[PDB]
Amino acid sequence: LPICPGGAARCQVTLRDLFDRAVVLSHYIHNLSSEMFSEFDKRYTHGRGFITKAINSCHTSSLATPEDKEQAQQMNQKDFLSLIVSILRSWNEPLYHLVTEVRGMQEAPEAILSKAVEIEEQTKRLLEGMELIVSQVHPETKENEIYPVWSGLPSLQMADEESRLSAYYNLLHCLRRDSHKIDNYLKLLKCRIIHNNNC
Repeated sequence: LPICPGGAARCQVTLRDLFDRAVVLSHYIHNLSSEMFSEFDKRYTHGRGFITKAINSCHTSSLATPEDKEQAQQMNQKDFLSLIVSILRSWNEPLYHLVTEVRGMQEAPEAILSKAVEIEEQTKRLLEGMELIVSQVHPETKENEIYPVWSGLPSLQMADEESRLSAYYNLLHCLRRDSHKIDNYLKLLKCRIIHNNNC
């Protein structure tokens, strides 16, 4: 039978194809959060002396994510698919503010904005790759897209460089580690998604 009868805008998609793109797409955000934050850390917090505190609030940490690889094996449930959606959506808002404040930042107008505008867009792409993957791996899932909330950056007019820096230091830094976590799950899921030998 024809792969795509006539011409459907939706047409059919191979779970492996989108999953493979979603697995690699997660690495792209890693570079964005890594370089986008590093360009900021070395620009506004260049050896500031106060950003050396081990700070990793990570609002998504509250999500029921796997504590370690051993627990992830113990999980083996739809929670993995739900956790990815919660993490990617949780950063959809925080990235919006980073782009708005950076857009008006004379010190960071297009430099950091270039990564901030593309980092918020790729994060949503993983969402679609995941929503079809979760809907294909677990057809029972009707529409699961619950994510944490946001309680940081109460006011973005903080002109203080030391205070405002914390505003993005907490977000951009956790944005990187979390982007890796979202990327890590696609790698583990690959083991039972396309090839038994992987991860």
